Amino acid sequence: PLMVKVLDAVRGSPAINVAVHVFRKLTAEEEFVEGIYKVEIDTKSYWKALGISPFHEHAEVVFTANDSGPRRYTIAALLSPYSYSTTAVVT
Amino acid sequence: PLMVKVLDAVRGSPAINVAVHVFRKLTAEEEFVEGIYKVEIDTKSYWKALGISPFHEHAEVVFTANDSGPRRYTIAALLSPYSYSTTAVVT
Amino acid sequence: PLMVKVLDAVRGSPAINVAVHVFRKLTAEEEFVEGIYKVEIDTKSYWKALGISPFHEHAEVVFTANDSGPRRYTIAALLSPYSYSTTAVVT
Amino acid sequence: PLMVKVLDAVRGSPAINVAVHVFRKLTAEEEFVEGIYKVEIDTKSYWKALGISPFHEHAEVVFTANDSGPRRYTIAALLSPYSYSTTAVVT
Amino acid sequence: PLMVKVLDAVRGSPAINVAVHVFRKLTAEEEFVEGIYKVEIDTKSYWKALGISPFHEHAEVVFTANDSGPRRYTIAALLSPYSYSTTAVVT
Repeated sequence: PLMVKVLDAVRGSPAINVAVHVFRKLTAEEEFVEGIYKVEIDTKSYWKALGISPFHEHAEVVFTANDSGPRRYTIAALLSPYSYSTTAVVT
Repeated sequence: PLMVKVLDAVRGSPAINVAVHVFRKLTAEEEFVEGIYKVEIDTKSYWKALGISPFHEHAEVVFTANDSGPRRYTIAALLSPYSYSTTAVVT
Repeated sequence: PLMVKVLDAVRGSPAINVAVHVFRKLTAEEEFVEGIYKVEIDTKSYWKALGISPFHEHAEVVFTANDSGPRRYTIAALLSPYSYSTTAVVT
Repeated sequence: PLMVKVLDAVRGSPAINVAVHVFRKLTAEEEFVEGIYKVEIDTKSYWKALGISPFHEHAEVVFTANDSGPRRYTIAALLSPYSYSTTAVVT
Repeated sequence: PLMVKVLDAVRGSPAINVAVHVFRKLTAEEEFVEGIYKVEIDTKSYWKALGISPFHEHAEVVFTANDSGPRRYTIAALLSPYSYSTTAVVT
């Protein structure tokens, strides 16, 4: 038999992030688990998958990508649970 | 038999990040687990998978990528749970 | 029999990062586990997998990549849980 | 029988990073575990896998890569849990 | 029988990094464990695996790689857990 037990006896105030997966057995994607606890911050996709036969003949492409500007990412305890703690963001 | 036991007896206030996986047995992706606890910060994808036969003939491409600008990433305790602690971001 | 026991008796306030995997038995990717606790910071992918027959004939490509600018990555305790500790980011 | 026991008796406040794996038995990737606790900081991939027959004939490529700019990576206790400690980032 | 026991009796506050693996029995990669505790800092990959038949005929390639700029990597206790210690980054 297959028995999976997680956190059966929890008495006092834990701060938990639980992810349990149990198994039993142009772009192709099948039978997967992706990004259970995923945090994407300032992630840029410019040209992902244009198509079949793009810019086939006599293509004059001027691709200019400029990501240069005042951006502030102030994060306290990302993906970090806590208890009996003090988290503060002061500006 | 297959028995997996994780954190059965938890009494007082732990700060935990739990990931349990139990097994039993152009781009192709099958039967995988990806990014259970994944943090991507300032990750850039410019040309991922344009397609089949791109820029096939007489292609004049000027690809210029400039990522150069004022950006501040201030993170306290990323992927780090805590208890009875003090986390502070002061600017 | 296959028995795996992890952290059965936890009494007082640990700060833990748990990853348990139990086994039983152009691009191709199958039957894998990737990035359980993965932190990617300022990771750049310019040309990942353009396609089949790209820039096939008479290609004049000027690829210029410039990643040179004011960026600050201030992280305290990345992938490091703690308890009874003091973490502070002061600017 | 196969018995694996890890951290069965935990009484007081440890700061732990646990990774347990139990076994039982163009690009091809199968049946692997990658990056359980992986931290990538300023890792650059310019041309990973363009495709089949790229720049096949009469290719005039000027590849210029410049990664030269003011970047500060200030990290305290990366992949290092602690307890009863003091971690501080002061600027 | 196969018995593996790790850290069975833990009483007071250790700062530990645990990795336990138990066995039982163009590019090809199969049945491996990679980067359990891996830290990559300023690691550059320019041309990893372009493809089959790249730059096949009459290729005029000017590859220039310049990684020369002001970058500071200030790390305290990378992959080094501690307890009853003081870690400080002061600038």
